[PDB]
Amino acid sequence: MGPGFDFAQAIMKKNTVIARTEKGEFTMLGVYDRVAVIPTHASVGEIIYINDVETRVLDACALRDLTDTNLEITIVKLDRNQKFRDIRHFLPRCEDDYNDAVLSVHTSKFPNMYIPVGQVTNYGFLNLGGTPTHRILMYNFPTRAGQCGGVVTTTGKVIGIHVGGNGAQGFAAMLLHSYFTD
Ligand SMILES: COc1ccc(C2=CCNCC2)cc1
Repeated sequence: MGPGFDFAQAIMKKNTVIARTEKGEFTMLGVYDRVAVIPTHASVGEIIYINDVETRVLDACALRDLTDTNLEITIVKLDRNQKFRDIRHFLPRCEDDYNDAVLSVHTSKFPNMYIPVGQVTNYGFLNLGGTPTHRILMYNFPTRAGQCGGVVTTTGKVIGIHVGGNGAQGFAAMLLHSYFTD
């Protein structure tokens, strides 16, 4: 509908795949080369389905901060014959608040879904499903099951991936440029 949805659509059309684990279908963001991200609660194993194709996992790392606190991001390297468009220059360098964000989802159940979530707060600490979690972004939209892995963007920035909700608010794990240096 407008330039927010334009940037979101550009990311979804080239830099997302549908990931399936034993815990469900997730929106998965490809960041560069064969490296993608997914919420840690997806429980990635040695094998994952990517757009319904059986795919070997070459590496999977559940990130924690230097307090040894959960970040709810898993970085996955996929054994596939192609590379993602490099979108690392759209990642923020520092923790921040944002205006006018879009949450975008693409699964079998919710294809081509875009949600204007509005203002995003650097919330920080969250007890997420019983697990102390840091670097959480919060938005005042009543997000429901099926939206985990959803990409949070502003115009020109990919800022997070959706990891939970409380029925009234939705929560995303930050993406930082420093997670994807090689
Ligand atoms: C490293 O694994 C990859 C990389 C890219 C893809 C994509 C397929 C179609 N649309 C673009 C993204 C799939 C798997």
